[PDB]
Amino acid sequence: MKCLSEVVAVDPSILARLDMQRGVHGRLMDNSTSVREAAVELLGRFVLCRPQLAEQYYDMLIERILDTGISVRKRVIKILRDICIEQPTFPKITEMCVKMIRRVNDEEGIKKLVNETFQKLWFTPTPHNDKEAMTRKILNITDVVAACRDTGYDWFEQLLQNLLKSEEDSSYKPVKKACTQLVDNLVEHILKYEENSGRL
DNA sequence: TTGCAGTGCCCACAGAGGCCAGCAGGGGGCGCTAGTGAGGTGGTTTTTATATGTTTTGTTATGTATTGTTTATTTTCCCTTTAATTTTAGGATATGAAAACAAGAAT
Repeated sequence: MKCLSEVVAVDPSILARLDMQRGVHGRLMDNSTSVREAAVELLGRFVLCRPQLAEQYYDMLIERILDTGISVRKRVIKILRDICIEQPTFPKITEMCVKMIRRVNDEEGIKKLVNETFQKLWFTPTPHNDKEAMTRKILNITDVVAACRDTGYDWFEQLLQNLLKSEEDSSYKPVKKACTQLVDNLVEHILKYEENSGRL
């Protein structure tokens, strides 16, 4: 599977033949970890090389996040982090962005890699320029916390405490400054909201 | 001839005015000199100015140290597979302790 995953990574225009489709699906639901990470790595390489036409299989991809393994979840986090970082405006990002913070407390290693993943993804210093990037960053955060209400809020604040404890010394306080750089901007958003109540 | 009334003449002493030396008035022209005043020349220094030597400043080139870069050998996190290692009966041992027997002792 790993080798033929490299093969289809070279040539994405083969992932239509039905018997290999049955085989890769069976290895997704095979009773072993290593085949599962090989198959999800195949699908993730297909997704990164071909952003389109894989969203029909995105439901299987997003249900492979929870696999009771160790490296399978690291691999699927890498896949979804690269999906998030390379194509914005995908219609099911924020719902996606919910599910892995639900797994931040699961293991110590996942806790780490997710923490710096989102810290590079969201909580960067962002100097005084490029207002629109900060703007739809704020928009994405609001969509995440809005989709957060049905299940529960404790996971994301636990993530916040994970970032808080991670910098026990000064270390320039990179998120911390950015933290206040967020909140007044949200106040600024409120300052420009002025009138839609779901976003409020 | 005389007395009286009136005239002539001579002198003389002031009386008068020209003559004269003496003397004082105003201004003309020269003999000579003390004392500045100014102008010109020479000396001195001095002051500006000019040129030379030394040093200071500015520019250039080389070497060392610092930061960055793709390797590159750790290294370390994560699998599937054994190699001790542990736990649970199951049988056998042992060492004890009553139990029975045999041996003094008494009645």
